[PDB]
Amino acid sequence: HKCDITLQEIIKTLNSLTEQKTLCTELTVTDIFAASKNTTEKETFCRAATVLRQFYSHHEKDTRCLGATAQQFHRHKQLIRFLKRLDRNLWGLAGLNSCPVKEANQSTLENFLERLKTIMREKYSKCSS
Amino acid sequence: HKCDITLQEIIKTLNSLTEQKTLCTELTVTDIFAASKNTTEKETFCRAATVLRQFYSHHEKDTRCLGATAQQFHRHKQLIRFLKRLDRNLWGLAGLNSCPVKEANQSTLENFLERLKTIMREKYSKCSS
Repeated sequence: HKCDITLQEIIKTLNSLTEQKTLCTELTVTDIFAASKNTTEKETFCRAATVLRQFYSHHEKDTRCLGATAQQFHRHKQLIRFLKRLDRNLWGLAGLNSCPVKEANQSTLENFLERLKTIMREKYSKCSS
Repeated sequence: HKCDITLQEIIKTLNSLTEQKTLCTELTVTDIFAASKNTTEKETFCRAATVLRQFYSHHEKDTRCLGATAQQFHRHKQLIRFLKRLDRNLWGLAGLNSCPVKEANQSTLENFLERLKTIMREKYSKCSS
């Protein structure tokens, strides 16, 4: 769906995520953007979609993340709401469900998102520019 | 040359570069690691090799870079020595000379190098790990 508004949806959510830091946003994900190997737009998206289902699934209720304060619980709940909202959107654009995450280094989620954010602002320029 | 010591060569030079900041290391390069599209290890390397010949070639003698002080000229001269040393090494591993840099966003060189550094520490783990 190269140029659907789905991209803007992915984009407006990537900033709600990159704004709000939380306890867990320093946990790590397999840095799937550490290849050279190369994939195709569709699997980039499946691979990222995959990296994120893992994550939120493993940390929705992680003692290290839930928070103590009601500020903390709230940000956590938001973080997760948002990761599945991007998640939904990435698998929608993927339109493939096959995923062979292979890379090895890990990256904090915070950086993973920073990078999906760029790759995604770039798909966007290529759609108007 | 997937796993030749050429990788260690690329690696020991990527740190001499990421250590030393200079005036110019904030100039920009076409962020070739802003695709989804995907390429193959060989062209990743050609594309990066290409991005770097451009750069040093355009800034070896750039008034904004030469420096005023003898500390400044020295770092500049080093920066350039080093970019062609990585350059030589990337085109050697490439073993392709065809390059269609297409991406649009730009990234400071400093970040471009940060990222080549990772992709390269990862080729390395995959060669021993």
